[PDB]
Amino acid sequence: GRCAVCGDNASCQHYGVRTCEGCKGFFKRTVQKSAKYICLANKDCPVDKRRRNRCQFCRFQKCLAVGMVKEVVRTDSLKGRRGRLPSKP
DNA sequence: CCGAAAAGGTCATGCG
DNA sequence: CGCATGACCTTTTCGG
Ligand SMILES: [Zn+2]
Ligand SMILES: [Zn+2]
Repeated sequence: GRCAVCGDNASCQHYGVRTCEGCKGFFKRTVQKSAKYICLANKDCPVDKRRRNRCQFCRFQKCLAVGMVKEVVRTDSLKGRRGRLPSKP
C-alpha cells in the first residue's frame, strides 16, 4: 500500500500526508467534531487496512504521528468551502 | 486550455 | 434504528 497510516491504497495528499480516503475522512470528522478518543488497550493497537476501525484513538494517534495537519481541516469562515484556496493575486 | 491536486459533499452499507 | 465508515462525486485553483 501507500497510505502512511493504515497502508491502504493512496493516490494523493490529505492534510499533509499521503493517505487513503478511509483515513482521509477519519481525520476530518475527528478534527471537525473535535472528537476525543480513548484506547481500551494500551495505546498501541494495530493500525492497518484491516484493523484500523477496531480502535479509534490509535488510528488518530498515528494520523498525527505521520504528521496530518489538523489546521488544514477548514473551519469557521472556511467551513463548507471546497477545492483549492487561492494563492495568486 | 486542462488536467493534477486536494478540500468538502454524498449517501449506500453494515456492524453494532 | 442510529451513527460511522469510505468509494465516488463536485468544487476551486493553479502549474505544465
Ligand atoms: Zn489509511
Ligand atoms: Zn488503541
